[PDB]
Amino acid sequence: ASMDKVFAGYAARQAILESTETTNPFAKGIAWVEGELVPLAEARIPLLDQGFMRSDLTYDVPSVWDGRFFRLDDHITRLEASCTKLRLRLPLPRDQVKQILVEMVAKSGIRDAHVCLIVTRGLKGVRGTRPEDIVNNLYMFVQPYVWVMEPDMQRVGGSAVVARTVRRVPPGAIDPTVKNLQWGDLVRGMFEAADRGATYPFLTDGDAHLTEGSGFNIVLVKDGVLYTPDRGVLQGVTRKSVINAAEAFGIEVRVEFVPVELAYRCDEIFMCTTAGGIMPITTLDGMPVNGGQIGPITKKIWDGYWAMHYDAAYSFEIDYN
Amino acid sequence: ASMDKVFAGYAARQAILESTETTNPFAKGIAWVEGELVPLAEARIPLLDQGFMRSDLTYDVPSVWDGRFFRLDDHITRLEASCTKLRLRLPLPRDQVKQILVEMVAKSGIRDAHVCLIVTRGLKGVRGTRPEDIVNNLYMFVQPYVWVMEPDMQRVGGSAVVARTVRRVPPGAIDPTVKNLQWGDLVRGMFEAADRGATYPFLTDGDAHLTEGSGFNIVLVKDGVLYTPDRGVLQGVTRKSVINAAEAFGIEVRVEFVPVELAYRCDEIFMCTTAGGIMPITTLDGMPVNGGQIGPITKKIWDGYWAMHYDAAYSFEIDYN
Ligand SMILES: Cc1ncc(COP(=O)(O)O)c(C=O)c1O
Ligand SMILES: Cc1ncc(COP(=O)(O)O)c(C=O)c1O
Repeated sequence: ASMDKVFAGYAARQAILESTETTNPFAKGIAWVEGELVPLAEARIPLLDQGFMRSDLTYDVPSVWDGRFFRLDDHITRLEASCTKLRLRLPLPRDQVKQILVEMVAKSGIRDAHVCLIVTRGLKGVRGTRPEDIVNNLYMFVQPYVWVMEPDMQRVGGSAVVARTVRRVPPGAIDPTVKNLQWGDLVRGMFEAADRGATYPFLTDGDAHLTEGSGFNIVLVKDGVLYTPDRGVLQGVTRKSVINAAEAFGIEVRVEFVPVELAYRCDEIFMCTTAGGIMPITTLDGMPVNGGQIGPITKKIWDGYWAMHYDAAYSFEIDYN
Repeated sequence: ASMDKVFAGYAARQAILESTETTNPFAKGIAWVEGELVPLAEARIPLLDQGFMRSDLTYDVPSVWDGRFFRLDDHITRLEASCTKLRLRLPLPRDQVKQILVEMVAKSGIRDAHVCLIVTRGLKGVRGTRPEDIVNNLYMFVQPYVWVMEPDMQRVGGSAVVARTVRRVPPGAIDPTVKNLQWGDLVRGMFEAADRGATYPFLTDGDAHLTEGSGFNIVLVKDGVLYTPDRGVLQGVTRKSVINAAEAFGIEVRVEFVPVELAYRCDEIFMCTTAGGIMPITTLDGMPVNGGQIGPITKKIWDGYWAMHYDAAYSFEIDYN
């Protein structure tokens, strides 16, 4: 049980960061706009950027934990794959982007962070001018680590519903493997969950199978096997990490079509995402999940995920001086 | 045939406007941000606005022609309806908003313009925040009139394809009656049309029926009757004007499910939108539409639409002094 150790470390680092605020203007976050570094709350973008006027963009969000970047290359590679699918190009060389990110994290002093990169079409749409001519825009920022499930809730588990008033945008309309900020269905899902007295929405494909939630992938546990949707979802880096850990532990993972009915007969449920890690679900549609306690396989995955944050194969330490 | 006089009047007013670009800092557009007026190219918004970070917003675009606002009340009413659907509230009273828009157009000096109003959730998302704490943001701007089809192309008609690599987002994922900037499918359709040697994409509902395109509604003409999709599309104010004109002329309009097959067997096709008006389509999937000339019913609708811009029931004159 690593929860106590992981969360006590975070609480201690948070107190040190809070002490810095009156002396460090970047302690609450730092942004890169047009090559200049500014405090996050002061960052501004042009109103006419097509990332605002058509959400014509992609983004990605690696993280820093205890001063160690977690799987940064995997996130940059995914960002480049998303850009390719949208006919965008990352505006700076990949090695230069990584040094800028490390430099931003060091200036902020933040040890537990989310690091967001956004690539937009730019100030003009393609139809007026030839594509090579158009100029894509890049925005980057570092912020204190964000929780889809707060630490004290991970100790108990959260409540979820299978959404009935909304379903996930299908891949032949918007490709969910392209990480994006067009959250119309996901925001509807969050309002529905609150209306029904629960915290998290699980969205279907509108054809009796599960996809993904408002900012996380979904994993079901049944008879010692993990199940998680293949089509219709982001290929999450936390999900990839869950697969690495399960394979090291000898637990089978099936990435395939997951019927909605399995969610009502399984042994454990958890969500996974970079903004929070491994997040247990213990009631679904108001009913306890197999008794309502956090399950043994969820616990083993939770411990294994956080151990990977100190493994040289998945992380590297930032020099803050 | 009013095309000659409508287009020649626009050309004359445009020549006057462009002559003033070095003396009038607002001749290329004016924006309202946090109560301050600025040139449109200088307008900036906070990077953390949820209208950018989640496209959590709705927008509406009323127009000014020849110094006359067209159907402004209808646009404001639609924007209020979209806000109610998204649980957003317009920040200022409607009468105040109309007064600001008139002041901005008068300051700009622009006779022909598109006026854009955007309402966003705000700096913070609802979760973890007081409902009182949440504060919706308002952005407004006036820009020179935008043409989805330029005047010279309207004289001959444009080229369209029925999209095969993308379909429209369905209403149970994102409600298309809520005017929005989540254009992922619409942008895919624009790239597909260009790849196929055409300009305009017509998107299906992914169930063998037509919806709308990348910024316009779709109207088919067959045996003296107009057909236009009911479900899955924005309820356009130009489409409403088309219906008014058809009824005055004794032409039947059916607002209903429109099978994809009718597009290959109809007598005329046109698109309609506030950014351009009535836009004929004379090539579809590389084939002439019924001989390839602009049809007679399209021509009557074209003339009737522009005549409404001088009818006091649908328009009012702006005081530029
Ligand atoms: C829609 C969606 N699905 C899944 C995820 C989880 O992806 P990752 O583990 O790479 O953060 C996210 C993360 O933000 C997300 O927004
Ligand atoms: C998606 C979409 N459909 C239809 C329309 C036409 O609506 P209106 O005639 O009200 O401008 C627009 C206009 O911008 C649009 O963006």
